[PDB]
Amino acid sequence: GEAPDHSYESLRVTSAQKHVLHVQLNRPNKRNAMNKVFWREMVECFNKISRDADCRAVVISGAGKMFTAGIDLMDMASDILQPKGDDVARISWYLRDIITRYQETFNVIERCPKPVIAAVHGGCIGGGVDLVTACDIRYCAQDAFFQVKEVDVGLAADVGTLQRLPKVIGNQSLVNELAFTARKMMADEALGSGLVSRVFPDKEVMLDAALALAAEISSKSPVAVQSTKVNLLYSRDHSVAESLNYVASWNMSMLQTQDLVKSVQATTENKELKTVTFSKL
Amino acid sequence: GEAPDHSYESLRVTSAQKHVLHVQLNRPNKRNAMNKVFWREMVECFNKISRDADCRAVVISGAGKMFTAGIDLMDMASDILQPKGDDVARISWYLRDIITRYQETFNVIERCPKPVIAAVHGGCIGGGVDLVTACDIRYCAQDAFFQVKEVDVGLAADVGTLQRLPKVIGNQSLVNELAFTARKMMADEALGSGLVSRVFPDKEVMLDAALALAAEISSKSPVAVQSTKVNLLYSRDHSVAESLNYVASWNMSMLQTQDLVKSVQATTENKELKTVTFSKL
Amino acid sequence: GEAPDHSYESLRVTSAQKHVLHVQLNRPNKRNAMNKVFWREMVECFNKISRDADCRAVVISGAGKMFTAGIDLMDMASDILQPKGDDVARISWYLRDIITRYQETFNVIERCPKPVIAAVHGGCIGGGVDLVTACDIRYCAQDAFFQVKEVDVGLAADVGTLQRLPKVIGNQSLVNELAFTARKMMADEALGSGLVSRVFPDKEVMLDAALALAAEISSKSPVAVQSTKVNLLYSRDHSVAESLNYVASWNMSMLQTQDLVKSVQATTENKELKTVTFSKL
Amino acid sequence: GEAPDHSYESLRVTSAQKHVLHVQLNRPNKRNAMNKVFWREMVECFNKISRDADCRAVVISGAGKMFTAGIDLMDMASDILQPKGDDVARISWYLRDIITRYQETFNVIERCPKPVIAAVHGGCIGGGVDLVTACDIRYCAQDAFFQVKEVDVGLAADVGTLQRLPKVIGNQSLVNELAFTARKMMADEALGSGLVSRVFPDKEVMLDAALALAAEISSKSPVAVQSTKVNLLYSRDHSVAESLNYVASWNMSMLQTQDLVKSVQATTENKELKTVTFSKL
Amino acid sequence: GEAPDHSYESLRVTSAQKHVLHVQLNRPNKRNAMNKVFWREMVECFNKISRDADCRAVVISGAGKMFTAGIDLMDMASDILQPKGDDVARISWYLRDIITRYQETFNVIERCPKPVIAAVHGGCIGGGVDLVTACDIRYCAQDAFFQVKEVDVGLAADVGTLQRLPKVIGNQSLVNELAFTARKMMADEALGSGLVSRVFPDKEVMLDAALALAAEISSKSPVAVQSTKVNLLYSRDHSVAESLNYVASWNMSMLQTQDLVKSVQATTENKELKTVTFSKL
Amino acid sequence: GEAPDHSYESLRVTSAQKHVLHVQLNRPNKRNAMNKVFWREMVECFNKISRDADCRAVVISGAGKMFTAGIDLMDMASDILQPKGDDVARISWYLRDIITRYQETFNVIERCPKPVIAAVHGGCIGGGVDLVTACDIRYCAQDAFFQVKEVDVGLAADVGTLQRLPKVIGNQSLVNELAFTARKMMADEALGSGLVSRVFPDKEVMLDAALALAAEISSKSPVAVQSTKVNLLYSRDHSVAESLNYVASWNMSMLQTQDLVKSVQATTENKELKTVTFSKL
Repeated sequence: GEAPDHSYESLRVTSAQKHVLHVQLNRPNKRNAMNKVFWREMVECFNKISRDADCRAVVISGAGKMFTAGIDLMDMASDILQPKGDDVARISWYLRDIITRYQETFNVIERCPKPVIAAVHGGCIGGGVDLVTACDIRYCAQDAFFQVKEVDVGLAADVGTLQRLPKVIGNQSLVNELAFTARKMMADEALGSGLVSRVFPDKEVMLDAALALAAEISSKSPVAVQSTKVNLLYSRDHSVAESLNYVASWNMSMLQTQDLVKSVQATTENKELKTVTFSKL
Repeated sequence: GEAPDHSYESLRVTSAQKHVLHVQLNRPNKRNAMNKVFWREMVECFNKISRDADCRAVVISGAGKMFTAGIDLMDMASDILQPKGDDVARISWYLRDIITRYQETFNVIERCPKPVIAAVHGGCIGGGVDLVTACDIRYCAQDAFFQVKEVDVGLAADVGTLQRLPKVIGNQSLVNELAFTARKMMADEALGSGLVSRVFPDKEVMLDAALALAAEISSKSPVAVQSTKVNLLYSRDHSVAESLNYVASWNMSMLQTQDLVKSVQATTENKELKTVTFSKL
Repeated sequence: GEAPDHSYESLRVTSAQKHVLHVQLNRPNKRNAMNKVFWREMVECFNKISRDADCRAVVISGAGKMFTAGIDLMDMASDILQPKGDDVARISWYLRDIITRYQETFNVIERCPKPVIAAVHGGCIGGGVDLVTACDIRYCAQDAFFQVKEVDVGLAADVGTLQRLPKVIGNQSLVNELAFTARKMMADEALGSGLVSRVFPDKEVMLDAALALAAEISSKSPVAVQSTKVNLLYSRDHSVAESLNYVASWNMSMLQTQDLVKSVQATTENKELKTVTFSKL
Repeated sequence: GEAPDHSYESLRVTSAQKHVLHVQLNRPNKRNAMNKVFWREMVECFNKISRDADCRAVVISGAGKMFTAGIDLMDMASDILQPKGDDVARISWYLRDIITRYQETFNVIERCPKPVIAAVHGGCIGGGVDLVTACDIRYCAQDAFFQVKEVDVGLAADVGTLQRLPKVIGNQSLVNELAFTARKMMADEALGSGLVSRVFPDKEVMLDAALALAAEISSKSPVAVQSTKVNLLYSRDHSVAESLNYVASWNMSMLQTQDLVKSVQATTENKELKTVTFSKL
Repeated sequence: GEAPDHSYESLRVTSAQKHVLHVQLNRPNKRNAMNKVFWREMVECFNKISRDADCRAVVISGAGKMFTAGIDLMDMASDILQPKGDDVARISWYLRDIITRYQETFNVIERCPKPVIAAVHGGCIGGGVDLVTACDIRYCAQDAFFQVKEVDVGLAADVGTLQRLPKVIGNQSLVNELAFTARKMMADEALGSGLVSRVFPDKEVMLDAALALAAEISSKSPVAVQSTKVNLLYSRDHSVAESLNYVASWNMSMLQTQDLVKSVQATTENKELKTVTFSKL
Repeated sequence: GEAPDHSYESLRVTSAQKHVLHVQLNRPNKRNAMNKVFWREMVECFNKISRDADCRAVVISGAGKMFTAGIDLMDMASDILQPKGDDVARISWYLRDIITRYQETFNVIERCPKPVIAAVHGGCIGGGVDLVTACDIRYCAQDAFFQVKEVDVGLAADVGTLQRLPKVIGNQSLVNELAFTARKMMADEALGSGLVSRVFPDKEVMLDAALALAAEISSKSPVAVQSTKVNLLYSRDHSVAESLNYVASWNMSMLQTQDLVKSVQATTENKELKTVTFSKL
């Protein structure tokens, strides 16, 4: 059961439960290696998701043994090792265009108003860290591990690892230790450092709980949920004083909604918020 | 024993020990619900505290079973559900004024140079999170729990939760999980995430230790303590390079104090810093 | 075995293993007290380290019983208690110059492209916190403890503690508790708060593992390692959107390196990255 | 004819024409010297103006020969030359409070959503520059001149001159020349540098044209006019990319207004915008 | 003679001289009114221009009597007056999407590395100001005038006028006067305020000189010209210290170009820079 | 008559009048070409000037026919055309170090608390623009002209032209026109654009008036003058709200000066400020 608007050869988007989309990497044979097709499809996929009014939560998982094997070196070797340009200056313009495009692949996850939940089972190596670091909520199984493979490949992480990983956990000493040595951080250590919110025995239990969390989010008011993410992202990049100003300007319109009337009515009564239906956003 | 300058019908400010003010929410019957009277009194109270030279530490606790029950829906329903304005644009201006005024209620806690210690016993629901997130140091009892009820009510947190909660803990995955689902985070989970500094068996033990901590702060130099908070708050909203510049400009005057002479003299000797008296600030 | 270019009376820089420099505080009799000589030598030392192409990692440890005893009050009393200037305005200019120079002592550690690893054994009091908070990776022994002694001395931390300590750990409640009360935070509590990455039984085991970590960093590509720190530091002071732009402009030149060809060649094969040699940076 | 809500002994607020308030400094004998009474009344006056729905434009002029004679040295000598505080640190806190309060006197002019028009006749010395630099539109007569007298008094401008004057004109070379030498800049030179928008033969012609400009502003949509100032002020303090984001969030509510329907209807027809009436804001 | 890749029904892009593109609004009958087709075509057109290696300069002019008549009210009335959404919150999301898309129309002009020259003849009303304010260099004829019609329509400028107009001229008093009153600013006044660089007797002379300026830009090194615009735009939105850091990171790659060798060789000799050919960028 | 502490082979610093230093480029034969010796001497010179208590104003002029001929291509060709490094990544690090050092040459002019006055006679080509754009006040003769030669050389201005020139004049259209075409802007056009403050018939009259302006600045309070520049520079890089906070923290110490007592005493009386002597700063 597809979207069915979402048809991709490297992703499988299946609508699960209600108002919940399950975006699943669909390259088990290559361990979900991020080839050239993957980068463009993610931008196309999460642009449709943002325009989708029915969708209220997004769950990102992986097929096969592991979540992802990182960047596909074979395809991306040609772009870096054989660039286009007569001299260095022309090559730098060519490379900066490629880097910017690949950064857009993970920006759309952050710019998507719907919450994104990452279900990581098995290894999450290299560029896969950027995939989960852009997600709002991160879950992992017992066998999962996170590795910043970029230094081993020979380049600094330029797709989002060095820009979001220090901003999603507080143990900055660990962040430097991981980035500089490219060592594997197991699930138990990940939970202690706050990279993930919960740890589950295996993929099946993790996936069920991740979808259950998405269903709970979809039950809430879509306006309140979407506005919460926008202000949470804005507050990260700005000071407290500016963020307080921005949320005042943002909420002066979002407060005039029928969701507020119904949610308060349900809250004052004993009815659960799952019963009350909200309009499409 | 009041201030006695602090006389309010929703707050009870009692001077405890020396140079320590115990601001206590005083609506046990309504579970310290934040009605219209509460918002204006907090601004009035913490403005006097800042002007108070004798006060050096502030402890915020609650009366009754729980710390607070969040925003009072009955009083605040009229402002949101029945706004003033001919059309949407006029309503937006009216709502933005209300939001800005309510944000000022918690800003004065942060702008107060004296350190603020939060003693949370029982539930801390909804807007009460903003009350403690603006405090410098957060304590809790074993039965305490923190809940961001705003999404359940039907609106994004626009009084300070989404602006300070991600900036007081590093586990950003938990922050998104709490905000989006509005679930209750118990005391044990709160300590692990760093929202609180200590957990105590009950309110009585927590309150005694909170006042003991405030007494220790009051023993230190008021200039050094007040300057520390100003630079700590400034460093949060600015880069390292700018903050280092600001503290150099800030300390070039605060270093010329008699406290430095006496504190060093006490430190060089065996006398405790509690013995040496400092001038009013 | 000195650098031998690094000859100082308060520091001992010994080249250990390969591409690893072991900068060691060398005043055991005074417990590594930071006198006037220490401040200027650190600036001189880490300026040479940055220009040193062979060096790829830096380890900061201490001699004697403890890592450091903080600022030397006897020498620094004259500067603060007996300043130069006819009136307050002239004194403020004189004091601001002193504060700015002492801040430069710890800035060069952060500005040094080579990673810096701190090995803390015994006490780390007062200004020593700024020494380790500027380091990328912090290790400690079982007996180590970190104390912000500045408030006890009678002044706010103006050399980097209040500016970097909140930005290296997420438990902001603890940061305020430490700064305001100047209490000692033992090694076990430090590990829980994320100030340190690992805790070792004693100095000997901690030092061996710290040098082992530095050797692992030196094995990686110097271009990738140095670029990683620059982007990690930049991402801390800037938003995600700006940092993504900066790394794109930074990596468009650093991608055109022979390290990328060799590291990928080793990664595609079974050869360890320690075998492949990289050019001096 | 007063407001009549605006009753002050140093200001005279007269309602002129319709939706236009004429705030007039009213100390001709002392040449509109800014005594202690003036500073507090301005904050009170422009807080009421912001809450005033009928007012749509504000014109600031002066009585007597000149617009203003700057700060009243006699009253303000006691605050600076005889401060309160045992030592320098206590005095610095006392002085910073005074400086911050006096800055609030001119901030409320900028924070007032209604446009403010400055009509300057005669001298505008010292702190009077901050009064006009906070205004949106500045007019002057032929005999008017602007002088930054702060350096002659012996202090740097700390009430807004050094913070807004470089941001209202582009000739930064002139700004440094004026600030450093405290020379008088006549009206003709002021027009060339862009400090004022127009120059008029005398006060009577300038005042009539200033009120005519305010009447034209009041004819426009109050929502559009008020929103324009908010975005213009925000765009000054922020980058283009952030400002474009903010105006999108601001206008998503202000676009849903009856003013847009009527203004477009008038624009499509031949009716002047002065005929169509708009609701109070 | 088209691009010929640029085929649009509202724009006419003709390749003039060498490495110069002449983008021309092509709706003379409707006075170049910006209908729905115009907004999407501009994004498509300037995306191709950026990817175009041969193009080195861009000239924007208009067909018919006037440069542009602003926004087409008839087409854009449906979007604003008849939005999509059950209540205000849904409408606000719908409107914010529309505003953001229309802002992207003018962002691509700024994000285009090639310099953009605006040739304005006849009126430039309303949204046309955003078109020229995003251009690097602005020219105008004797009969040209610039008007911010947004307030007359009934909304604040949300497409770029209020965000770039204060940042392209220094006379902030005039900017407020223009925005608040929506008056027409003739060419002579525009030159005095610095909105335009030159004024020409008519469109024919202005167009010839604008293309001559573009030819001179195309003669220079494309790497140096493109890099200059990137740093000029970055310096506008950032402080001096950050911009100096960014240009150092930007130029460390762009300095390694064959253009530097040839341009210096030509400069050392008497050969004009027009003779030396540079590689495509 | 030298400093005599300032002894350089590319600069001639002569003490003129009282508290005024006349820094003069001293390479007339090479038209004040900026060779490798020049860059390091400027950093050394303006570091001593900042530490110099007697100096209160600085005047920068040039010897020979013209102010300066820009960067010396012969010496700087080796650094750019023949860099050090095995591959591009090593070269980029080498080039970035060179660019950063050369930027420091002009930063010290801005960081010097004493005001700097530029006296430009004859041509001011290329890097000489950065020399004068870092100065507070710019004067020029009738024959002077300013040219941004960097694009003609083949590189973007990376020493300060693109970072400070847009921030010292408001005519941004002219800035893009100058940078992109590298044309010469004569003195009359420079005055109209606000790059210079005054235009004089020749060097002799310009130099006398520049020294007369410096003498007038030296007559004022050194604390007030130095503080004015610090806040003027800070206000440029920061918003109004932050700058108002910074000046409040800066002036809370600088207000407690004997200069304020004497300057007010002179101002209240008829004595000129030139008579009253102020202490060294």
